[PDB]
Amino acid sequence: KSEIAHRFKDLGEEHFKGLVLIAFSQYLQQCPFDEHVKLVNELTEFAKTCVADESHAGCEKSLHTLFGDELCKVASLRETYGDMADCCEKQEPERNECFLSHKDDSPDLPKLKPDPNTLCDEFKADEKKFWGKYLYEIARRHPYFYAPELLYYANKYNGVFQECCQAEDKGACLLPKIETMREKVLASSARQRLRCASIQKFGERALKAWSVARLSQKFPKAEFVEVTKLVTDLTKVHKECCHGDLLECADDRADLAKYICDNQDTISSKLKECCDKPLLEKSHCIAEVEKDAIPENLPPLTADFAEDKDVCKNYQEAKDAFLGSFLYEYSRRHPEYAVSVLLRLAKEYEATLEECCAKDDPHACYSTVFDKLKHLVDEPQNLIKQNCDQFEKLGEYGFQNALIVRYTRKVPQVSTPTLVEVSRSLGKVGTRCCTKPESERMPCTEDYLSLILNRLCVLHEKTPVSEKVTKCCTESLVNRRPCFSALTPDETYVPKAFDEKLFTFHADICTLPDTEKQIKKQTALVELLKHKPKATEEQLKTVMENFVAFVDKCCAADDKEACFAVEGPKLVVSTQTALA
Amino acid sequence: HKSEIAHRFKDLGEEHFKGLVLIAFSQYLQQCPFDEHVKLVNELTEFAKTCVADESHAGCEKSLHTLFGDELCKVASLRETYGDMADCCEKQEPERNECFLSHKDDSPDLPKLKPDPNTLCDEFKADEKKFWGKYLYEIARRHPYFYAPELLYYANKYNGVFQECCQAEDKGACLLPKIETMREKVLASSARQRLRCASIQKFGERALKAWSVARLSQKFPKAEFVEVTKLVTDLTKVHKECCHGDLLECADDRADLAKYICDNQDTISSKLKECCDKPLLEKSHCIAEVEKDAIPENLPPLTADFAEDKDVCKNYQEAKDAFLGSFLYEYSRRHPEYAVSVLLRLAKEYEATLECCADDPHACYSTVFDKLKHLVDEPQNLIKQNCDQFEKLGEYGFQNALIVRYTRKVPQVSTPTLVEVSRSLGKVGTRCCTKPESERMPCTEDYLSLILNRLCVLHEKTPVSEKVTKCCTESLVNRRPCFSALTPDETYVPKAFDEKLFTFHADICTLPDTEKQIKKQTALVELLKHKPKATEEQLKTVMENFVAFVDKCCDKEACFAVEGPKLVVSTQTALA
Ligand SMILES: C[C@@H](C(=O)O)c1cccc(C(=O)c2ccccc2)c1
Ligand SMILES: C[C@@H](C(=O)O)c1cccc(C(=O)c2ccccc2)c1
Ligand SMILES: [Ca+2]
Ligand SMILES: [Ca+2]
Ligand SMILES: [Ca+2]
Ligand SMILES: [Ca+2]
Repeated sequence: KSEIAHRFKDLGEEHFKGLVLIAFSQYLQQCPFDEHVKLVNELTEFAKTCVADESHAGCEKSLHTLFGDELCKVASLRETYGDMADCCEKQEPERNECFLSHKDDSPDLPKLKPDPNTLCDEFKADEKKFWGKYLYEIARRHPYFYAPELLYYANKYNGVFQECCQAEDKGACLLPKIETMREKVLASSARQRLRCASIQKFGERALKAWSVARLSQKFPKAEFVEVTKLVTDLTKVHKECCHGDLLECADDRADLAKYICDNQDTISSKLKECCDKPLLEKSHCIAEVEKDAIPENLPPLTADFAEDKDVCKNYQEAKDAFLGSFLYEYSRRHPEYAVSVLLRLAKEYEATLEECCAKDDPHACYSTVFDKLKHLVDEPQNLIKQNCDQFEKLGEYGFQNALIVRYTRKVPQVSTPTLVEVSRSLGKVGTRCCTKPESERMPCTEDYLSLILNRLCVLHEKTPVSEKVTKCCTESLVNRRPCFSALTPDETYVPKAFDEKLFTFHADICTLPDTEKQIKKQTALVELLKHKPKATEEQLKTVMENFVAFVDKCCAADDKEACFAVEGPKLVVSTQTALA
Repeated sequence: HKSEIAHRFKDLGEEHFKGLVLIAFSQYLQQCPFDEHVKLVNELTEFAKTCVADESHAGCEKSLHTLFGDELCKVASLRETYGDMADCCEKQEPERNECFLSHKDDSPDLPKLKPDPNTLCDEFKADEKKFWGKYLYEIARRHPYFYAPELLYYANKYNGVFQECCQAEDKGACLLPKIETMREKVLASSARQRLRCASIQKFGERALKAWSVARLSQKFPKAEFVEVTKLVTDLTKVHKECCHGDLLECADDRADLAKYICDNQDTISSKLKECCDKPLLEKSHCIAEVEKDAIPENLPPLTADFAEDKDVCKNYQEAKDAFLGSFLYEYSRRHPEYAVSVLLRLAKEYEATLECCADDPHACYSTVFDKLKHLVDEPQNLIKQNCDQFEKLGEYGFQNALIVRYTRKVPQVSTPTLVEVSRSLGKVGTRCCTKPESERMPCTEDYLSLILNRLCVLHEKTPVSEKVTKCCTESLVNRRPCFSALTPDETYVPKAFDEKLFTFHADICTLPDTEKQIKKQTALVELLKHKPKATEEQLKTVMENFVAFVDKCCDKEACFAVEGPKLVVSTQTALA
């Protein structure tokens, strides 16, 4: 009768406290760590009270009710967060959707530069708080981070500091490990955000479809009804995470991990290795598991979904069940496809049935449906065949630079900091993907774009300025990459007026770290194309060069500032000659 | 009435009271977080209020050290953070406080602070006072001997720069110049107070007293010696109290002195009226840096009263310090141009000379006045050679020259001290050498005593060189000559070669400009430790070849990676 007692019992105090802490850090992103801790314990103490006495006053409230009551006691709330304190005026579930809406997906908080020595002492100073501070720093930065998975990563973090803090040159031991891990974490955020976006913007069934695709690939051996059960459970888990119900999300995720291990036979043979780890490690392992072998001799899809005479009758009888079935069959025997394409394929199959089952001889129309699809599979490979195999010549950094011009021309109205962050990430696919077996590029890249493109839609949808982008993001989820790739620059676009401040540079530029410097450098490329929408392709190879030669002189010459002072106006006036 | 904490709370009013208390904690517990110290200021501030209501309430009669220290001893994280410092709680006052003082870090190795005008302007308008307190905290924790009342004043100026400049468009361009100039005034100010503190601690009260007789007699040459004696004792008490952590009383006593001074401008100075009409902190600041009043018209020659006279040794033996002060009084009022360091040096000899009045005293001590003014003319050459030295090389080149000279003198000294010191010396070139040549000698004499003190104070903790200890401990007045006299000593056995010292990374390119120099000057230091007898011409070849390294590389990882080992072996061939 007490949701909070139940969750404290099911998860135990340590995890309970971490999740609860993750919750605050994700709602109240600009609040300080020591405060949120203050808020975690009393809620923990309170939870202890209702497990002792479950009929005590208030332990029968929902966790949203109880958690939200805490947020609404935050002294600095309207002062720190403003309009968010309006949320406190509402009733559940409205209060919580209001709070959710104020989650900053671009909290513009300070990048964490880790000094191995100053960190390792804190680690040994206090382990558990070290772990907590980790949960906090990542969650505030990714307000939709998959919670139980964040706990897993905090654990992994300590072990890296646990086992690399007894060294001489710690720093040489650490940085590589923590750089690799934070890459995994970035990805993990991007995925969960996509799962969140599908639900909010395309409804539950969009995410179900996605889950069907993923699981049917990994467990091609399992029966469709088995796969369905995993889908609803897993969807509920994500629906819960994406709504802030972290304790319930975590608890349910654990319950799902068990069911899966308890039923390996009907599901997969590659499970035997995961289902023998501790809970967090187990679930991560299950999520990353290798796909099982496809079953032996199976009827072609054409049989049950095209040639058969009763498809419209079967489809009309239970549309979603029937479509899920199609997605099941298609995916289990095609691990090579990206789940993104599979959805694209099923979305198509649905539209034709809608069309054809309405015509006079519906079977005449649909019999050919596998002729339209078998093309949708071919469309993507080419768009992989011109680029990563474009990519080798330019290399990565060059490639990103190639992309900024292309996308900026596509959608110039987009905020610069967005184009930069995005454009960078698209280029990073090559190092990410195109090194892979040429066979598995397509799932990898189509799967990464769906992540990067989502990031774009989520940044844009708040401060919306470009209709083409709204169109591509909003129209469909499966077709976002096609909608965006299909984009062309509009001669309607009126070029951005010149602002010296954009093209002016200071000694700070040299005193920058290597990467951020690129962004500060890449930002300017962005501004030019906004300024000169119809610029050409080779002067850029010269205009950047005078620039790369510019920064070197100044970073070289003695008076670190003076060159910038006199050199700087020169490049603009030269490059402003070359503007035509 | 019988409660010191009531007494100070009434005398200063709550706002100064709270800042000063925060300064104290911030100076004792330098590595503790700002909000923690805040919690401690209030608890003590509420308690303080209780004793003004009821002065007979329990504990209101305890000393401030009892009360402040009892608070230091409730900190849960004290031994974990500070180690032996938690031993201090086991002691009784006054031993507990002398123990806490001993753990004050003069080199707290805290993060250099880069102010981002947006982030700061956000904080400032957000909350004025916590912004104000946070300044007090960051400065105090970095200078645990900072002159407290003066620190409050600077907090005020900090906020005023933010009342302005933040209501602006390009905030950063309005701000950065202002906070940067002030950051110099504060740094200087710290070095001074660190000096006044060290004089007392290591040379006693009268040492601090002699300076003051000089400093004040210059400023108020109109005042009679007795008035000055009155000011001197008052002011010495002020600094003794600050230097001992007795901040509330320091502030309270300083104010009272500022008041007294305004009430007697007539008997003291004509240049006071512009100060004596400001708010309290500003007033005190202004009085301190006020312009020297004009010397009165025609007064007796010095030779007259201190030599030709028949009772010079006998009057002297009757009251040594008083008579010696009179000398310091009289000599100083008529030499506004001289450096206080020089006047003490002069007084120090005259004392050394006075110690000859021991068969026919009148005969020996008649020639003393030609000996002194030799001491004034002595310094002048090392100012031309250094200022002409500096003029040629520029600052940065000059600092590098200094780094080499001193690394030669005292190789055992820690690398970071040598670097920190030489730099500040080089800035003397820019600080003084620009002035009209007539007045170059005093200004240069004045900053050195500050910088040289900073060396003794850093070394005095982890003492590794017999040479500096001798000079730091010998005398306060003669520290400047002492150091000049030492020459690199063949006793020194060169430091074994360590590649870790001379390897370079891409960070060297990405550094702010200031650290950039420090990493190189650091590298330069370590070389002379390795090769003491390198020559005055090879090094510029090593530096020429060296700056001819970063230019190529500044890969980014691979060249440094191979270039660096190449340069190491180059400098290692031509090293002889
Ligand atoms: C999104 C991620 C997850 O939310 O964990 C995922 C992806 C693919 C398969 C599974 C899965 O089957 C699973 C179920 C229970 C616990 C762990 C993994 C999970
Ligand atoms: C050390 C500094 C100071 O302690 O402020 C200083 C220098 C010179 C003169 C005075 C002074 O006479 C004074 C007295 C009362 C309040 C303010 C200044 C003070
Ligand atoms: Ca933002
Ligand atoms: Ca429920
Ligand atoms: Ca130190
Ligand atoms: Ca006292």
